[PDB]
Amino acid sequence: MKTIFTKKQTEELLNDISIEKQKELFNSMHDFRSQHAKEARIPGWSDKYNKLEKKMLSDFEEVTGIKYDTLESELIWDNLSNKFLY
Ligand SMILES: [Zn+2]
Repeated sequence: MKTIFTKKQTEELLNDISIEKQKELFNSMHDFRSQHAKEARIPGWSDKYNKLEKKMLSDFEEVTGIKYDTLESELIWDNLSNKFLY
């Protein structure tokens, strides 16, 4: 679904935020997404999962200044994962 910012706006933001801050956000997204993959198809959400989720949300807001939402986060993830290698 359409995101709160355009695709072009999101690209241009990621041409402005520093590479080190982008990498920070990539790593916290990567850690969350990996844990989500382990728990996606089974009951419950572990305390570890919740901890990683909360970290990701906090880093998202710190690095981007954008109120967290799942769709704009996805669009940012796709851009970050294209650039960075865990
Ligand atoms: Zn689950």
